[PDB]
Amino acid sequence: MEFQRVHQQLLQSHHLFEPLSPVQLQELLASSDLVNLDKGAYVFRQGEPAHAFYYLISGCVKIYRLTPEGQEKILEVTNERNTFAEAMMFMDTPNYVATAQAVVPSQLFRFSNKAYLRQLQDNTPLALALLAKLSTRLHQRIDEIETLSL
Amino acid sequence: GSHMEFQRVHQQLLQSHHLFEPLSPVQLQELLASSDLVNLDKGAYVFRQGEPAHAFYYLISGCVKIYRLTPILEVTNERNTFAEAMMFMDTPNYVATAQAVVPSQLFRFSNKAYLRQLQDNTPLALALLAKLSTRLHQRIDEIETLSL
Repeated sequence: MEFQRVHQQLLQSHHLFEPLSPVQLQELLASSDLVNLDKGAYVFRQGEPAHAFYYLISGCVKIYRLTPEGQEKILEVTNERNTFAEAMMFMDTPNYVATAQAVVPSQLFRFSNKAYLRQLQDNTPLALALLAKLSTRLHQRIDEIETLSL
Repeated sequence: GSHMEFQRVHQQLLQSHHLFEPLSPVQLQELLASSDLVNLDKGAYVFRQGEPAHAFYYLISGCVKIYRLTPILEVTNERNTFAEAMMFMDTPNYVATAQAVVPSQLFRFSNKAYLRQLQDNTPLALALLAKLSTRLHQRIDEIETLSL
């Protein structure tokens, strides 16, 4: 059962899991899936139901939308020990808006949106942190600021 | 106070709005200790574009028009708040002008005291996250990252 110690250890450094207590982190890991991928394999495809975000244990993932004429528009390249797709929880959209593909053999933790948000419901510090993040992401929207209400 | 005139008078009204309804008795008390009721004449300014942002408002009666300047935003309906978005953007000064266009009555609330309460209120922090979520539900074909 030693593996829980080492995984708590690397995850606790990351800002998405940091404000979580040891107890909450354990519970999040308990509902996660381990995901193994070859180079070229998809983590998820654009238009698929978005129910999970990912921590990249090892490897490298590119994120892009394919256009009507076949070409990739690239969103990001994610390096190991980083998360991706967590923004999906705070979009009013059912489906992944991009595709994520491993560019080398990779290994991930897939965390449920629903399980993470369950922890959030009893972690005010974490809620406030995400509120700060969402807020910076919606202040690069301060050229066409349409309202000062919520 | 002690009678706590202010909260006992105004709590029923405020508790009908989503920004204050989740606040516990004590949290509402602490918010209100730093709140005021303001009567504005036709055409006076609640605040001006470019002015420091230390308060947000609830329009009780009357009419407030909110608009930006040029190199057109919203007519605040009675029973609605405004300027609460200033708490959740990184600029410390107001980004627009609010002017009463008839004799208006408003609540003026301290941003500092409000954010203080938010620090101990997860249901409120969640509800604000859902409100920001609907705003981020812009970036239509304009989404540039899936990270936060």
